[PDB]
Amino acid sequence: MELRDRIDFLCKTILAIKTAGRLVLGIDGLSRSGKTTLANQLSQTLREQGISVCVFHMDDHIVERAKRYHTGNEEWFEYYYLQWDVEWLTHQLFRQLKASHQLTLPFYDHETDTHSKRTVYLSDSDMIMIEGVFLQRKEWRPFFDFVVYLDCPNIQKFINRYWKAEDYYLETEEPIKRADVVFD
Ligand SMILES: [Ca+2]
Repeated sequence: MELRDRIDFLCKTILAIKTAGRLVLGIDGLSRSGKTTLANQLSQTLREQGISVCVFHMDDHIVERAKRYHTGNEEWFEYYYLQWDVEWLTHQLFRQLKASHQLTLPFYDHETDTHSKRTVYLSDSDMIMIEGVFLQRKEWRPFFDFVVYLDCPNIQKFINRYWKAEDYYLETEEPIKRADVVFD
């Protein structure tokens, strides 16, 4: 259609990047921007081009409700700073992307609000693709070779948690300016 052509163009762009070992790609975008769908379709297209791709979804690696809700802090702060154990992920995931053979991480089950340890093999992957919100925070940035920012255009609660956190991210980290490519 049209989105199909854009995804193909992104794939072409990615296949043109100079590689030196595993290529770490990031798909950064706000909540409900289609990042997850883009990541899956893109990885699929790459595999058909002969590229072995390992995919990570950051929403799988958040903390339990008790640690990101009713903490007493404003919701934007809970969402941006507490929802992810940034330091643990830096140590156990991001720093390991380039050379680790495999990773065993706690995967969050949103329905049961529990975690289970599952293993992901990196082994001979040609590329590692990570999609999620706030991917370009200072702690994780150094570990991405290429980042695409997906730019997309009760209410009070949504504003409190999502809108304010997003505004904080945009103003403090300038993800749109930092991105290697902006998928509009
Ligand atoms: Ca393999």
